[PDB]
Order: sequence, then structure tokens, then C-alpha cells
Amino acid sequence: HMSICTSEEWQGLMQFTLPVRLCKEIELFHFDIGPFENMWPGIFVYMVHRSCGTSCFELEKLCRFIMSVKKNYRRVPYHNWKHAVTVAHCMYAILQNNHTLFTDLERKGLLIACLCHDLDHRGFSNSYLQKFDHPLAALYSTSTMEQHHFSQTVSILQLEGHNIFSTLSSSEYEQVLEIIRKAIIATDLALYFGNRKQLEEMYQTGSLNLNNQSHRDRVIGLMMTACDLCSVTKLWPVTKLTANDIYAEFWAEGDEMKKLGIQPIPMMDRDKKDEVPQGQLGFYNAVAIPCYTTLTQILPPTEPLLKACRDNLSQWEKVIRGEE
Ligand SMILES: Cc1cc(C)n2nc(CC(=O)N3c4nc5ccccc5n4C[C@@H]3C)nc2n1
Ligand SMILES: [Mg+2]
Ligand SMILES: [Zn+2]
Repeated sequence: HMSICTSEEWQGLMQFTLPVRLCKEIELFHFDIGPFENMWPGIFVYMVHRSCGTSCFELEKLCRFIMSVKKNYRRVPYHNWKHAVTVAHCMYAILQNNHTLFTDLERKGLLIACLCHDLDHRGFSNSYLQKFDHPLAALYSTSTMEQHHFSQTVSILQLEGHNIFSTLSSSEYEQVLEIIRKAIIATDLALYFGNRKQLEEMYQTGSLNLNNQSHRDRVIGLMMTACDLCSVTKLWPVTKLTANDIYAEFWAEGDEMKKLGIQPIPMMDRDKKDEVPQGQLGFYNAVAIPCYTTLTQILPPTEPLLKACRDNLSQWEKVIRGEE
């Protein structure tokens, strides 16, 4: 039930080289993958190679892997291929700027997990599938989509000629898969609030210890979250755009509820469009800013994300006060 790429696709990938002019910009946090759709898979490989060295993975098995992932993203307005790459990029920037805080095994795991984190998203929220009464919530009933996303990854990983991790030891294999699982589950926004509070705590009392694996997992998790929301960290006109994308889904979900004579929350109601800027404000203020603030504290080199967030915040304020 997994979908595979054709030899044409993956072989195309292998032959791609990145234009020299992007080499610089790719290293920047606010870098936008938007205007380079064909290059997306190629851009992932590049990031893999630079982070983890050129022969970290048998290039052949890697390219098949990436194109198959692509094919299992659906054609929805936001939780799509583009999202997966954008998020994976953001993690690349994070890893790059903290290069020795993490292991080869973490960096392989995390870029992979990012690319895989929303695999086979249907544009329906966790709340929806549970609240009426999908076969998926009938299988995992906390963090529904996220457990599916991980299962999907594993399925793709177990496909013929696709196993990029094959040449690890079986102990290392079972570790990276662990890393990944925790990383993906962490993107359930429900878990983030608990997780950031815990971190907030540990940092403030100076009991945060990157040698303690449990702490490691929470710092990783926060990263995953930071990466997931990173649209808010692009330059205003990019962010503005990405917003319409996230809303299109929300309102498609809202519509599907209205069809069962159920009133959607205002966020998912396209008849409540003018409330949007305000909603951003709220989201930036209760979610985004706290996310990046805590990340910047733990990982000072990730400060530019926070800075870009704040700039977008005040653009939303300017929109509300009516100056855009
Ligand atoms: C990446 C990402 C992920 C998520 C879940 N959101 N959610 C938001 C917006 C949001 O949370 N709000 C929001 N917008 C609204 C728009 C209209 C009406 C009510 C609205 N409300 C209520 C609430 C304050 N922006 C996000 N961006
Ligand atoms: Mg998700
Ligand atoms: Zn996501």
C-alpha cells in the first residue's frame, strides 16, 4: 500500500547538481525553498551530503528513498511535499549551526524524520479524525497522524532497495529508528506545550543536561517543533503566502464539518476570514514566540529564527492596526 518511485525519477535525482548561487543562501535560516520546486529533492540530498558527508548513504539507495517519500505526500494545500522539505531545511540550518552538539546518528535520523514527519497527511487534523470517527483514530488514539506518519516511514524504509540504514549495526539501526519515532511524535503540537514548559524549567534552574538522554529527547523535540512552524520565520511576503496555505486546509476541514451540520471553530471557518490576522497574533504569541524563545536560550546559534519570528509578529500587528 506504499507508493514507489520509478527508476527515471531516482536516476534523475542522482545527476542533479545545485546551482552555485544557492550554496550560500541555503545556509541561511530564512532561506525560502519556494521558487525552486524541481530542485527540492536535489536540495535535500545536498543538505544530507553537507551535514553527514558525501558517502554517509549509498547515493543510489538514498535517491530512491527521497523520491518514494515524495510520492507518498498528498496534493493538499499545506501538509505537502513542500512542507516536508521546508521543515527538513530548517533542521539542516539548526544542525549546521550547532555542529558538535549532536551525533552522526542524530543528524541522519533528524533530517530523515523531518522529511518524513507529515507523510501521507490528508489535511485533516488529529481532532477531526478522532471527533468523527475515522478508521485511523480507531488504531492510534493519541497523536493519531503522527503514529501513522512514523509507520509510513518504516514501511518505506522496508521497501525493496530503499533501506538507507541497512549498513548500520543492528544496535545503531534500532537507535536511529528510535530517534526518528520520538522526533515525529514530537510534531504533534499537543505535546509541545508540556515539552517547552519542562525545558523552560530545566534551563532556568540549570538542571538541563544534554548527556541525559531524556533531556536530549526534549531538546530534539523542541527542535522538531521549531522546524515544523518555521514558515513564521521566513521573510514577510513568503510568510504571508504560507498563511493562505495553512488556512486553505483549515477551511477545507471546516467545510467538511459544515456538511455534517456541525459548526467549525472560527479558525476553520472561511466565513470568519477577517479574524485571520488576529489569529496569527494569538498563535505567534501563545505558540511561536515561546517555541523560538526557549530554543534560542538552549541553542543560542538559533537566535535568527526568533528574530525573524518577531519581525513577522509586528507585520501582523501592522495588519491589524490597518497598515498593510
Ligand atoms: C503553523 C500553524 C499551526 C497552527 C495550528 N496555526 N494556527 C494558527 C492560527 C491560530 O492558532 N488561531 C487562529 N487563526 C484564526 C483565523 C481565523 C479565526 C480564528 C483563528 N484562530 C484561533 C487561533 C488563535 N496559525 C497557525 N500556524
Ligand atoms: Mg504533523
Ligand atoms: Zn508538520
